Amino acid sequence: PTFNKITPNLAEFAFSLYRQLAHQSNSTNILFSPVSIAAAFAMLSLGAKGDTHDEILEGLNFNLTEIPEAQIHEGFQELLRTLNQPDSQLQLTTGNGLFLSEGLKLVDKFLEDVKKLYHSEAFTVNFGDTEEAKKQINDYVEKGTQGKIVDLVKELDRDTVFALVNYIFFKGKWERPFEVKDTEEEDFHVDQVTTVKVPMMKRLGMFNIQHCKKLSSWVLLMKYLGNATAIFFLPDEGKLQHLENELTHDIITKFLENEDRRSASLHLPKLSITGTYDLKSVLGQLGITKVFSNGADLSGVTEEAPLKLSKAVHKAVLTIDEKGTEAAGAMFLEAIPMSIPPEVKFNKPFVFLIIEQNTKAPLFMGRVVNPTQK
Repeated sequence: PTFNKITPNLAEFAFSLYRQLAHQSNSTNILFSPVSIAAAFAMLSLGAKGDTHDEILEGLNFNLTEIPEAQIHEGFQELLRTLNQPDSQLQLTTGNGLFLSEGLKLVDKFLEDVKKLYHSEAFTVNFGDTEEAKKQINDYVEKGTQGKIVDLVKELDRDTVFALVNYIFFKGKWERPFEVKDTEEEDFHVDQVTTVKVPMMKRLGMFNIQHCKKLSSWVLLMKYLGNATAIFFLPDEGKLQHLENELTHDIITKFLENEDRRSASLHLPKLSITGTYDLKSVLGQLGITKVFSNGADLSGVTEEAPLKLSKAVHKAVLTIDEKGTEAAGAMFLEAIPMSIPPEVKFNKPFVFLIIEQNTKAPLFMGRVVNPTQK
């Protein structure tokens, strides 16, 4: 359906972002969201029609030619249900939210045209006072954040018609339970002049790694204690640009269709990464330009005042650690130090992306380089 058409597209909109995203910085602990962004910025072309329905959609590798409104919006319609199903396996939650202003004449052409099944939440507080406006927006990303991060804005202007926010978050769980006590604090290397004291987890095992070639790296599909599809990517010798470079969907599709075991001493690192960014640097650079700016009717919610999209701003906060001990939280074989080409220590800057076995789209897409940078 979409897990053959719209998911690959989802693994691409995101990818057609990073291939521009590195031109910004370098040491940048990145983390962007392919899923919870498109499923927060594509829901707009639902109601928002005209030129936007193209621009804020086609850029995402789409082309309303051999792929019409159907299978696309129907994509997420499936994509939300057929991802979100009851299981003692995890949670990878997130939400949107549009806090408008009080005193207009709202309609529905684009607002109620975003209601459908994925009923939005359209409000109208007052943007006169920017003090309770920049808090009344920041705290929605507090209900879902529950404690994560909230400041998706701290500065608001009295020229903002209304904006859009999001709040993706996640607690880490996994099938391969690394030791909770056997954590050898070792050092981490960057380019050449560094010695970063990164937390170091470890446990040996016949783990899911089956080293690739046409990119130059050691993957590691460490499945999580349920349906989360983890994909890492450690290079060969401080040679980073290739494994992250050559990457159309088909690539890891092949890696994901395999059950290979390998005798080795795995050694990965403990950490947490807040990959927050304004949806602009690359959005209105890659393609998504108009809507938010002050040069094209982004009306549809009402029929009274020339509307735009103020500060569309997405979220992100991922954690790495040791959570999953429900009654049978075991590392069964913990006495076999078997190993052919082992000691896959993660004392090197890598890059990854965690898909989803249910829908199969890279919801969290980032890396981990210089820890200390904040």
